[PDB]
Amino acid sequence: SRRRVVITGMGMLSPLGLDVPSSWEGILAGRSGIAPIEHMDLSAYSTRFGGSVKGFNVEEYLSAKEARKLDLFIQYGLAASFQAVRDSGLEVTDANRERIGVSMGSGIGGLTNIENNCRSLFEQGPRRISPFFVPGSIINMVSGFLSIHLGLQGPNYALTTAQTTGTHSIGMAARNIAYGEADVMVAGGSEMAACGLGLGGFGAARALSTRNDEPTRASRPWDRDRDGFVLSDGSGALVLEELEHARARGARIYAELVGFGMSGDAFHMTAPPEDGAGAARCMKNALRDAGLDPRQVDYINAHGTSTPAGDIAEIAAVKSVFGEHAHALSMSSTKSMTGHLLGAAGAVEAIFSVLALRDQVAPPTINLDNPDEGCDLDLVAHEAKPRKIDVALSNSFGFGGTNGTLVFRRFA
Amino acid sequence: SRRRVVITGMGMLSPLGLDVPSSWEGILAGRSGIAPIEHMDLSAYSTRFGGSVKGFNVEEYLSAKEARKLDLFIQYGLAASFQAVRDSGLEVTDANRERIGVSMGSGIGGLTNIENNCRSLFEQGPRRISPFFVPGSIINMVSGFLSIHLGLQGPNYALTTAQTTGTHSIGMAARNIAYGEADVMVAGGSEMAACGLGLGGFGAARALSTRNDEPTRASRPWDRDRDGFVLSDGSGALVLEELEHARARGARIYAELVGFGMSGDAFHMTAPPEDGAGAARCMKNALRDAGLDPRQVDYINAHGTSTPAGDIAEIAAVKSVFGEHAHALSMSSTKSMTGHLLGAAGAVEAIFSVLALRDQVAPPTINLDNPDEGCDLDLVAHEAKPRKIDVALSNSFGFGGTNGTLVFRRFA
Ligand SMILES: Cc1cc2cc(C(=O)O)c(Cl)cc2[nH]1
Ligand SMILES: Cc1cc2cc(C(=O)O)c(Cl)cc2[nH]1
Ligand SMILES: Cc1cc2cc(C(=O)O)c(Cl)cc2[nH]1
Repeated sequence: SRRRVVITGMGMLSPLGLDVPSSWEGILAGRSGIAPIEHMDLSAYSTRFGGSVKGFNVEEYLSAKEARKLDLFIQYGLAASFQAVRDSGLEVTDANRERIGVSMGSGIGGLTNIENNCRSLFEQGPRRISPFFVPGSIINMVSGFLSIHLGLQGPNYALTTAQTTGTHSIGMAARNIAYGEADVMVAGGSEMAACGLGLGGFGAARALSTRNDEPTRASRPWDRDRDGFVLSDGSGALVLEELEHARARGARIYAELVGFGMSGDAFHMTAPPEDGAGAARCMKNALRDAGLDPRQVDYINAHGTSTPAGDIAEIAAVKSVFGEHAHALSMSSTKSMTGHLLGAAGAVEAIFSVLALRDQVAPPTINLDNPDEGCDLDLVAHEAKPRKIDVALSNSFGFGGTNGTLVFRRFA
Repeated sequence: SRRRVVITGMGMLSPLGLDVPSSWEGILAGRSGIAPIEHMDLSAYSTRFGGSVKGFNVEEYLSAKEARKLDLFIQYGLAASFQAVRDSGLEVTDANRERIGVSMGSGIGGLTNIENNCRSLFEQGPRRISPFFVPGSIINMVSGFLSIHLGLQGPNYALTTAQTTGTHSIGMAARNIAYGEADVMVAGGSEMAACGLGLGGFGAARALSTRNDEPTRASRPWDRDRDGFVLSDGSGALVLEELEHARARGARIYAELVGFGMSGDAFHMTAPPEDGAGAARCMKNALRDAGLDPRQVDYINAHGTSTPAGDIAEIAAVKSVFGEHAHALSMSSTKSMTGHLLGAAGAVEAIFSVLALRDQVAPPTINLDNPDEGCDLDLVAHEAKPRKIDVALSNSFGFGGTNGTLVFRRFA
């Protein structure tokens, strides 16, 4: 009844690479992108490391002058978006531009821009605030600037669901296409919260790993010595496309997006319920949306943020949804390597789930030296595992109990 | 198949009142809610007035202790949301809680809280950043906190499309219900951008009226002496409900939501095109979505922000869409009275459009003393106009060239 939705283009900035192939090579190699932060004085901070984008040149995408108008999170979102559109080979024309939209989100948006303009405001007064402060800092300006640059006149919006943003953005973009509002959507997320406010904010909540002595070992999902998440920056974008449209132009199809689930925990502002009941409802919703039996799932890209409560809740949710099959599927947290890109986490992890299908390899959970009590599933400890993957699930859970699941399948 | 969506509950904080009835009374009376700002010293600012929420008591909704953790935009969004849910008479149960979701958005979210924590960080150090900085400031936490307080386990997300947020939030929530992801959604927007960075930021862009001597006269959509928008605070929430679900429980139905349009201008970061081409595309999309002859439109709640370029572009768009019928419909800007609530604008204006249907009256455009060149439509200058309204359209246009239109009609 609804139209089928396929992935024809992907783009990324991550702590592992300035594009998808370099990032994916890092993932399959078990490489960490976590390092002491260099771009700011963290002397007063209990966490002094994170996943930075290393060597990003915005001038490959924008003039210096246009880039100066935009927070880093918008620059990162545009870079991933331009990559994804180029990767798709899509030609935007007068005939189709009304059928091509964009939904690129962020969890936290323009903290670095706000910090910089704050400094000017407090030291000199409001006369020193940039004229571009508002349009250069608001979360919908990845969608806005991408649409202006490429001439996209389809649905133009942005989601902000904290750490679930990238997953929800991709899922709702798939709905736009499936139910006929667009033929193509650029969807995903971007984040740059490695500023005083980001590290300070999460630090004040005591939510961050403080393993400053061994940053590459800090992100250790399901390991008994985990002590909170690692803050990371970057972006992921997918070109989502109606199947008939993709086939008509001879698009290379990476995978099909067959399922999208949402749920609210309705439990706590930041903490998940012990049994992951909302995450379980969300995964079941995604599987029902895809018309799939739980036993058809081969690979789960976990939320797996390396928090004591979250990692255990996620094991409980998977055990509830999949029963005995929980022991047959493979589940890994690529955040073991990338850290937590917050709003961009679901976008880069959708891409890793699609590449898991393409290459038939489950990425590793690195740092899983001593699995905690009840963490007895195949969590792909230490090393990439070649295996059969017909169906891959990507999970994101966020503040406010907001849950999202995407289900991808090999394209037949 | 596409299910019908009705409005069964509404809630509001505005510069005209602390609920819908008091706000609507102010609208039909031609009252201004614009006044010199009292909550901060604006002596260094070019604009020193706006639409404040006057006498808001968060303790009518939340404990003092919980409220201290939450930016005003979250307090305002929860107040509107609790009002809307109470107004709907809906009882949340184990049987329906997975089918009730929330999409309450904001254009900039917790700017006041971020500014205050900025000041703590720069003046005193990161040890003075609030532990509640992130959950108290990020845009998705209206949806989060509402779901926690009421036990809502359905789709839980937030849109952020600058000044189009409230319109998009309602439209996409309607799609969730229409296509079966939920039976009920609480949808709308909230904004509190009246801090140094908000007033300073819009001020630096020269986007604000500087009529400090006569604040109640500053917002004058389509008047030749207009000189930019008036910044306003508050919130709107609607309970959207599947028609058969509403009928089954004997719900009071205000109106049906029959049409939703989106488009991108793909033109400029902040400015609309002179001919309002994107706004015209958006309205035509919404009218086709509603299965309507454009001649069925009786009343348009305009974007009408009181900017020289914006107001004219909107006249051009309406003339392009409606042709001769442009002279039969009534169009007014309630922003003449409320100012521009930014992300909440579309939410409060959806409510005013629904009440225009209920009471068969077009709200006035106050301050329209001397209509500009080509502003020769029925703009309901000065005084409310009783008239036949079967179909009401609400328009929102925003930064990034984002456009949204909602189409409401009387329900028997
Ligand atoms: C289940 C479902 C269908 C759907 C359609 C649209 C649309 O664009 O028409 C949107 Cl936004 C969200 C949706 N969610
Ligand atoms: C099942 C589940 C795990 C989890 C972890 C986090 C986190 O702290 O990263 C959050 Cl927000 C929600 C979660 N829900
Ligand atoms: C047709 C149209 C009028 C308009 C006004 C504004 C504004 O500046 O308030 C914006 Cl962002 C977009 C607009 N699009």
